[PDB]
Amino acid sequence: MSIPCKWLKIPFPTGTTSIPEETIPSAIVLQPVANENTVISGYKLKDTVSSPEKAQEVNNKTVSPRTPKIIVKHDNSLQSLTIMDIYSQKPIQFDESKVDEIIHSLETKKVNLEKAIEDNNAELSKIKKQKSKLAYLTRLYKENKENIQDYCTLNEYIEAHLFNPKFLSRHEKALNNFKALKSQFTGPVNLKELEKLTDKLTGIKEYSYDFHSNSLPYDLEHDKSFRNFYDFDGLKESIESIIKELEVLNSIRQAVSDKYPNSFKALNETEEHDDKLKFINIIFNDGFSTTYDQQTFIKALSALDIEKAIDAYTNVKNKLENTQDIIANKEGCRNKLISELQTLIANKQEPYLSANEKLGGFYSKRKLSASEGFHLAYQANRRDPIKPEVIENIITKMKPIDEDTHLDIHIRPPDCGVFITPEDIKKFQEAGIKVNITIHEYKQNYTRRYLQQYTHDLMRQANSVQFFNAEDRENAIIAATYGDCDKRNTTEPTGVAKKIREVGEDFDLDKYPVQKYDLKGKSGLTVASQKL
Ligand SMILES: [Cl-]
Repeated sequence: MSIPCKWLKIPFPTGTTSIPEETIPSAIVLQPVANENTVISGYKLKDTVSSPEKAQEVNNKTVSPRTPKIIVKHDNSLQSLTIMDIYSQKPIQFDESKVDEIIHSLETKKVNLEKAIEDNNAELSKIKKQKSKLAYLTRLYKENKENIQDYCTLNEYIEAHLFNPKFLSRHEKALNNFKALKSQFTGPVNLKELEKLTDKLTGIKEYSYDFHSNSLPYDLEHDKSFRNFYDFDGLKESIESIIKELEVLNSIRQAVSDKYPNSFKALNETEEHDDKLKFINIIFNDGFSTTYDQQTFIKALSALDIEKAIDAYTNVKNKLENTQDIIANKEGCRNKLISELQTLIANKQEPYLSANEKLGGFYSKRKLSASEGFHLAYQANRRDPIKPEVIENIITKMKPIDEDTHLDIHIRPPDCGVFITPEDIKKFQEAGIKVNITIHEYKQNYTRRYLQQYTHDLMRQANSVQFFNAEDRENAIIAATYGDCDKRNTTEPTGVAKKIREVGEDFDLDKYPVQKYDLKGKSGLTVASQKL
């Protein structure tokens, strides 16, 4: 059999139908995301006893910045909206009551700050130097009178006092946005409006509220006057407290490595997370039950190279050994600080995940590339929890499976009827089916090389690959041999010469990495007539 691209002609989470009708919402959003559009989708409760926890879990697993997810109740009023911003890249879920909580905290933030404004107005104006005001207001903040810390960050405290106009604008952008979001929960769910606002919450079009720390974002690059007033010492402290946690966990790993030399090998050759955890708990109970805190023990054994983590966090703390260099941006000091912090916040794997609790989520704004936006939606589709049932149905309608059942899958991203993933292919292979990928286009995606990476993902997992065009095949083979879809990023001399000719040897081109594999040995040319 075969899966056609264009020549074409279930299922849903229990209690629901899809939005749009009869789709896999995570699959059908990929063409528009591939063209850089934010697209909402999700599931609908057909009844009123209907429990949303099944759909909500599919929404959590498949949301990305370009693919916000909604649950709609039976009356077609908005039940919950899930988003993911581009800084922390975490599912964020709103029902109407959690939106109210956010509006309320933004309100008590404003009154509790106005209160401290007056309070300090007398003594504050006795201080002439801005810096002395700062050192003073910073002392007050730490003294935490009337629990002001409950309602504002130190940066918010400082700004509201010393740059009150700027602070009031910043504050209003956040509150207006969440007022706007409240509206969307009354009446019928408005799809295109939910989309344009999501862009205003995720950071694609704007970022006015840091979900991670639930506070107002301060931009180390573009908040230029505030740069000298930014809490560099706090940040530097949290990084040092993170580094301390990382040393505890790493010394737990030493203890385990000592008492159970084989188990680090064993634990790290175990595929699934749920199986890794079972083994971690067995090691804990065998010889550390009375020694360590169990939840800390688990974090330590779950972490992926704490050495590398300790290193990356130390690297940022080192940039904080000189505040004035950062204020000055001493040869990229600040560019590098911002870049490395953004990388750390966006790491959702422990130890980073738990360490980043100590840190704010936002440091400077950034544009989401088409490539990254696509890849986050693509990964969400690879995670989709209903995708397994879909593939099962196809496999059922193929049984019996001889020891020579074949499946030919036609690929022309992103415009085919079904969106195939490497997991899909693997499931077929587990069912006894060999999978051939027929590639309709490759070189033509040179302006959107994330679709070329997607194609390598499938060609790598497939049993075999056919091309209609020799230039497609040889360029793909070259990318699978040198490790990047853009020859200008490779060691290949004509590639380097092309870089130098077009952007200069040193320019920092966008990367399209491809894990190297033997494309040549598993592919060939065919002719369309053989498919017809
Ligand atoms: Cl190409």
